[PDB]
Amino acid sequence: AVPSSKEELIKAINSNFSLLNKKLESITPQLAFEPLLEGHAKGTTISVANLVSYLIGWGELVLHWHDQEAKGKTIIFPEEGFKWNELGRLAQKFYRDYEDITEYEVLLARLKENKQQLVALIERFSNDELYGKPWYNKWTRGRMIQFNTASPYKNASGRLNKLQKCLAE
Repeated sequence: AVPSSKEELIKAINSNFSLLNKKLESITPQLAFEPLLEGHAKGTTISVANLVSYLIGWGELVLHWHDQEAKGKTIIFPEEGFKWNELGRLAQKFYRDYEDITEYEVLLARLKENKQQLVALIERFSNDELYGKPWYNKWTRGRMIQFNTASPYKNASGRLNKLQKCLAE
């Protein structure tokens, strides 16, 4: 099973995020910018800071989809200039988009503020708007939000777990 209602979506976001944030807070800032993790496509090595940038980029993109929609613009999925089979390259874009935020603590604050903006976004829609009808092809709005919030938060926690093993060896 996967979240199937507004209430379960919000729970899954808060929960996955709280576990991720605990792990992120435990990383020494002076190590957060070094290439130490496997990336989002074959043969890359990324930093913790890159991983957080990835999450913020996906969250800002979900907000961007909603902004385009609010303004009556046609949404290009996943993003203008990218196909769905090019999500590895989109990851690269997100790393570069936040590569200026060089203080680890400002990076974490940005991620938190993004998560809160996404929770506030979901809160504006009814359970029926989110889960009772298609939004992108057969996918509901809720599912499309989930895929790019709660799911990458959990995936990132798993990646951090592997790292934290090494840093105790």
